[PDB]
Amino acid sequence: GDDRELAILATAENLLEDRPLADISVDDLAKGAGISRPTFYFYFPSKEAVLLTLLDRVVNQADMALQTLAENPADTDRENMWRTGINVFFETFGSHKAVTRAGQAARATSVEVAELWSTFMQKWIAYTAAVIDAERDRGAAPRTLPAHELATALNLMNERTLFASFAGEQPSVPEARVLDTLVHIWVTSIYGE
Amino acid sequence: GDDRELAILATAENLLEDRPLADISVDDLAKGAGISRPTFYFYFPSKEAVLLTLLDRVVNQADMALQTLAENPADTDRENMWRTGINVFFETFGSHKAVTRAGQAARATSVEVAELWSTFMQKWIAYTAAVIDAERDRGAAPRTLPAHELATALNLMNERTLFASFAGEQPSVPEARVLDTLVHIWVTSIYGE
Ligand SMILES: O=C(NC[C@@H]1CCOC1)N1CCCC1
Ligand SMILES: O=C(NC[C@@H]1CCOC1)N1CCCC1
Repeated sequence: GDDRELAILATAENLLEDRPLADISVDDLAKGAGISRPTFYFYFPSKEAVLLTLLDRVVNQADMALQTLAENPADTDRENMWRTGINVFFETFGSHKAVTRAGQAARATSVEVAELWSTFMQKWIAYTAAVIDAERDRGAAPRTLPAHELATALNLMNERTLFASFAGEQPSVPEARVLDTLVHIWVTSIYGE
Repeated sequence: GDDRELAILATAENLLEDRPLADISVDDLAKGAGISRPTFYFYFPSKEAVLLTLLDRVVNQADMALQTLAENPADTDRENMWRTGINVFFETFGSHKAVTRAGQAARATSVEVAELWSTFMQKWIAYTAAVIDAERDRGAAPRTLPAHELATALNLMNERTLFASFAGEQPSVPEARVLDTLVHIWVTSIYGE
């Protein structure tokens, strides 16, 4: 039951490492999961819904990891605290590059994937502004830009920069340099007067 | 000749303000330009090539404006110099929102649009790193991150942030705040130790 479902999700993730969603048929997903086509439709309405679930799981795994961090402050300086938080997204999306890339391309065409991404980005930007506000309240960061607008651009930068790096786009920051790069932009823009 | 061509480009830009490229037919472009369908095919191989030309013109207009600025230093402080440079992209792409949005969505599917965007982004990132390097050489900015990687993330941030603002995406920086927002990120990340 949940096993036939996981089989179908695991096949689509393995297949997405090789071709885009358009070059993958329901029969490919069925065959790979060891089931027939009509049995597939019992678990998912379409291959698009398969992607939606995969992205849902990846986005929830990132969100849960960040919530864990939030309730368990790392005992370290400010720069390292932002690094560990950004690293949650670098490791989680960077461990699922194929879903990340397919999820990103599906935003243009799927309302559900567009709204999932948007809900979570709003949540992650609100958390980022809450932390900047705490930092200003404590006297550790200066009152420069509106925190929420600062948070928005910094989260958009990470979405675009992480994802260009993972896809190996031309241009992009190499993946072994993107964490340092982004932490520097964050710390100087949050703390710089 | 060049007039029938401009008519077709002007119709596609006006139509793209209302629906996406998929909801626009060659007959719509022809009718709007006052020509037949076979006459259309004489000037463009497809409606996709129409978009490619429109984006080409917008990208070249931005690049030319920036080159003008480069050969005509504005007599002002560092923050205002970055502001005027980013403003070239805010005004040029912000005066062509429909083409910008359609050009962006076409990157997923059109190799030509993907390579146009990439060539120009490489050029704009190289210029940005050349300027950061000049700034460090003169003793005005500290030697922090590799300039070219810094330039890459800052240009990716602007592409994503400008474009979310222009499309009114949820989340996005409001369009009357995005220039200030980005200049602050740039100046603190370039000059901050
Ligand atoms: O790096 C990111 N954000 C890291 C921020 C730092 C702490 O919470 C969010 N993101 C947000 C969407 C894709 C990548
Ligand atoms: O804001 C941008 N760049 C501004 C930089 C500042 C000076 O030259 C480039 N971009 C680059 C692509 C889309 C928007």
